[PDB]
Amino acid sequence: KKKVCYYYDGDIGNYYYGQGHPMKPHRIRMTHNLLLNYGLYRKMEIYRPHKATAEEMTKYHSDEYIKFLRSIRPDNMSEYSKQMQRFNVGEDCPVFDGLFEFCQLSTGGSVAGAVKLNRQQTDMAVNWAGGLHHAKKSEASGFCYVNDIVLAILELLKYHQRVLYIDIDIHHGDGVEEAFYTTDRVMTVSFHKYGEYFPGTGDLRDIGAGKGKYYAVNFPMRDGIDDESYGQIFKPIISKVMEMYQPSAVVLQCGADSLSGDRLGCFNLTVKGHAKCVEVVKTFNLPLLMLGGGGYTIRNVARCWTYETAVALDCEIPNELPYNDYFEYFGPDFKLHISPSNMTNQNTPEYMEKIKQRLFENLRMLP
Amino acid sequence: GKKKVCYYYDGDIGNYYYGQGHPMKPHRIRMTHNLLLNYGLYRKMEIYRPHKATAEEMTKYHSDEYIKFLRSIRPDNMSEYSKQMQRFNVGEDCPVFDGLFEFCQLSTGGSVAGAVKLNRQQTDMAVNWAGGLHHAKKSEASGFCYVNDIVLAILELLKYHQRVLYIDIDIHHGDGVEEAFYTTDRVMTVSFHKYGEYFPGTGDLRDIGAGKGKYYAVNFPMRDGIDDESYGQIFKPIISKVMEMYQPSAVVLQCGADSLSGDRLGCFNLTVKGHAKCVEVVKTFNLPLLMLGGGGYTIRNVARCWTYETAVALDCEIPNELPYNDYFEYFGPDFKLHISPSNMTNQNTPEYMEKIKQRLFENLRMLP
Amino acid sequence: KKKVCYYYDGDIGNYYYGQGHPMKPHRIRMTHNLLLNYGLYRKMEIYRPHKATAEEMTKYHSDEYIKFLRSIRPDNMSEYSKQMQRFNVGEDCPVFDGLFEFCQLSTGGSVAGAVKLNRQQTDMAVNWAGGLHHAKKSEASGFCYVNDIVLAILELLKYHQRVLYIDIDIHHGDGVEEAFYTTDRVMTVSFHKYGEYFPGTGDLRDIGAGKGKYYAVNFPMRDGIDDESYGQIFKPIISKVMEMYQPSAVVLQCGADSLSGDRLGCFNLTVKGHAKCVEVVKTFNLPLLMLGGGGYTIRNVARCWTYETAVALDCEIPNELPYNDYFEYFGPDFKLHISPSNMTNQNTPEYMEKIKQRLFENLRMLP
Ligand SMILES: [Ca+2]
Ligand SMILES: [Ca+2]
Ligand SMILES: [Ca+2]
Ligand SMILES: [Ca+2]
Ligand SMILES: [Ca+2]
Ligand SMILES: [Ca+2]
Ligand SMILES: [Zn+2]
Ligand SMILES: [Zn+2]
Ligand SMILES: [Zn+2]
Repeated sequence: KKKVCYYYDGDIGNYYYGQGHPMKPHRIRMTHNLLLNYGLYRKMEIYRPHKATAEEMTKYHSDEYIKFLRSIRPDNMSEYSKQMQRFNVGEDCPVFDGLFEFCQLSTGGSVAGAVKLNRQQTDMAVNWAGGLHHAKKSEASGFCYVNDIVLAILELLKYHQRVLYIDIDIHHGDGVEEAFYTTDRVMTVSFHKYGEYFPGTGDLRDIGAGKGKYYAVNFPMRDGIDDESYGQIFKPIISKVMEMYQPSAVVLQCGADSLSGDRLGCFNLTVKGHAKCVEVVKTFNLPLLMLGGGGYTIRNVARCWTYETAVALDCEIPNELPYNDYFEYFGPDFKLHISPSNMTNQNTPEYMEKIKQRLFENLRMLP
Repeated sequence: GKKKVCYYYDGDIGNYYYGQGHPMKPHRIRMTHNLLLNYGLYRKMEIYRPHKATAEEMTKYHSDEYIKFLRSIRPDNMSEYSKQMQRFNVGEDCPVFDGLFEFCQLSTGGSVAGAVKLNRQQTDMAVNWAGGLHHAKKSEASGFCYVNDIVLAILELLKYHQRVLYIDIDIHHGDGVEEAFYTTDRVMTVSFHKYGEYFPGTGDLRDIGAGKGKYYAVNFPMRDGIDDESYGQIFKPIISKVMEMYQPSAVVLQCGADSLSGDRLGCFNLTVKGHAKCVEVVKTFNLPLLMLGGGGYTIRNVARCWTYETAVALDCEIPNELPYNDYFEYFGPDFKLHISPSNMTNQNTPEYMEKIKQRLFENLRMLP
Repeated sequence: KKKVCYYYDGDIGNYYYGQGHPMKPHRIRMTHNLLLNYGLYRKMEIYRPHKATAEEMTKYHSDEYIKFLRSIRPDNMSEYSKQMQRFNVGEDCPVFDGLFEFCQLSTGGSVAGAVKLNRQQTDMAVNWAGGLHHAKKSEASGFCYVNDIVLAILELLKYHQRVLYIDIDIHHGDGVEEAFYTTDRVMTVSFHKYGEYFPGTGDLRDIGAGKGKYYAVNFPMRDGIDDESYGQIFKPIISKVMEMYQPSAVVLQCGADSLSGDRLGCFNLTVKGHAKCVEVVKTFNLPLLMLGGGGYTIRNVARCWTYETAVALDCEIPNELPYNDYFEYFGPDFKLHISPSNMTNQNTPEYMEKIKQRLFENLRMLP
């Protein structure tokens, strides 16, 4: 069947955002340990990504911002207060030990993955430490400092005329959208919570500009969407995008903060419902880069990305979790799949149908 | 909802003549007025005649020596003032004409009277199309402008308002206003203008203010041929962010019509609807607003533009079919209010516009 | 630090070859404006070239040809139809307004630079308006009218016994190679596309004649050479030449039509890979005259010669372009450095090594 390359650096789990910060890079090491215990390592090639250089990052980001990220340290923040304000670093995007190397490792895997797809050495590349969709050319945002997605897409664009980016993180992928907002060579499609919610962008009316008009697609949702409502909008929209846009490569950001029970998210998807998106994208048989993203209930991120790796591999894995280094975290059930909550779905059928119809109208405006 | 609008007009303004072949025609203000009367917009607004601003008023900004020269110089005594004419940059672009000082007094009186009415909360909006003379400097004429009514009106506003936002959509850089306020944070100046080998030569986006004023000057340099779509996609986002970060309590909008398609001196491609979208954007913030004229050299389009911007200020839909008026033949061959863009190339790519916007947003982050 | 002087005349960008003609002197004005906005003027001496006189030009070119260039105008062309034919002016080398002054300004910067180098007033001289390597003794060729390189080298040869000429334009530098083909006082080294390509000369087997046998070196290449491949043969070739020939002055023609994406060329070098050539030549610490040459995607010509000027000054400059008078021409990315394309490199590793080995054989035949 299909070949799968997978990127993991065993140091990624050691980076620490600071006491009380919801972002926990350990979740990637948990993910990896669970998947190795299911035996999915016998079925894919595992590579340690090279660290992305600062020069590689300045393909998109400004030199002064990258020089700042490379220079700032917890003990020198006082000498950089004007730069912190300029680049939005210090609060929600804190300065921690090893910040710059954390950026190099996350970016390294995404770019390596793109390179391996360009060379046709693989069908699918996976980098769960990637997916940092909020970072901007000269600004950190939303816990993200360097936009690994944009840099991987710039690499795909050397060999692919049209690239399709799909984003199922609960948040609008605003950094990626902004990077490509005036081009038709990248189509961005984001499903997200919208309305008094971070980052504030991703309105139905934001459809791109210039040559990029109609090549940005946003599906704004309210709280509580569930597996059935979501899957009934995802498949028809992505089907129509594939038909109208005909991309030659696809990048899928699989942020797990859209899962029921997420610490910061308000959606009601299960692991099966989230992974249904992966299965759908796979049926189009295009070179695929699968990336991580948000996810704050870390036992549920590990289950989500494990199951999505198995989907990538076309492997049915048992519901009963194998023994692993983090086994106790998954109690008291020790199952792979999760139950939705009883939260109210605030997306009415009329609302969902009205949005879908507008997006179909916009997709009909493509060449 | 709908605002009180006070409108300033002196029926004498149209008689001032810059001289043979000079492209500034104050007659365009009389055309604008006549067109708006004929659409019936006078029923909806209060029409006031500006006072003649005095030397006391003008020297709140300009030098006593400059304003004394302006009060003294005449076509008949020019030959005695050859030296001073050089010093104050009067005599070529900024000619000596009969009634020069009175034209300055009338232009200025409407802007300053409007600022007073706003300060007193007697109106939500004040309009002076004879104003907007943004190039004049503290001791020098420039770019057809002699007295900076804008700087004087902003000084009047600053008596009651801690922060004033100035927005300039004339095709030229609003350099006299920027220079006056370059070292203060109490006026933020935002100019969109053609930049590169074009008058007055200033307004690089790297000019951002200085001292307490650093970050409170915003310049958006553009190339030839900009059109409604391109302009409208950067103006609303920049103005929204400026409003968010600076939180002004009054606004002054210079609406120079030399940014329209077909302008004799300008090289942009905006329609009357594209230019007026700026007024509509600024209005949505519901702040006391002084709307001023500025350049504009194809006079039939100037009258169209300012008539429509008045109707916008009034929330009043006017028909595209122009009513009969005293200047009706100047609006041929179509006799419509709206204009079409030309086929000129837009040298401002959508990437260039987003890139400049992104660079100015980085500077707006530096506001406290 | 080695001293750099740089020549530019502000009128150069106004000369126009005519509608549809690919050579655009405006590229020189774009280059100048980018390096002014990078701040590099602070670090070099900038001079306006003199207009070279007919006396200077006839140090090489025939009196009759220079007299014709001085005379010919769009409004008297009808009267000169036979001379146009004889001197090959009027087609790919059009008659245009101010032709002769264009020639004078380009030549004046190269000869003036060589005079500064001979007087030991500078270590490096740069003239991006120069590098017109196809012009012949009595005829125009390849958009070139007056061979400023040959005249500069004749200036250098007043003070220097041996001068090395290196040419990294994609075309063989035939006018220079021909001028010196029978002398050992100039060694000419050209790397160029060869095989049914302009100007048709520059075979590996063309090695000089008479006293100049072995003092012409040609490295013929195929489409798609990349930075990796070019740099692996340029350094060893140039090092061996320097060891065996021991020049006391170097002239480097930096034609940018060897860059990826050129409108007329077929190579895949980036600005970094092209500028590595300048870095290598600089390590020998010889008086160096750096000249322009072809280049037809003018945004990338401006990037390349700006970055090469920075290299001459030993100054790294940021990838983020500064605002400048032509900033819109550098979209969509507004970065200094460019990416290679996915074009196939037709130069195999074995081909490169085999040709390298053949040239190393010829080089071993020097004293
Ligand atoms: Ca999303
Ligand atoms: Ca797009
Ligand atoms: Ca302006
Ligand atoms: Ca200011
Ligand atoms: Ca060559
Ligand atoms: Ca020789
Ligand atoms: Zn998220
Ligand atoms: Zn103007
Ligand atoms: Zn060439």
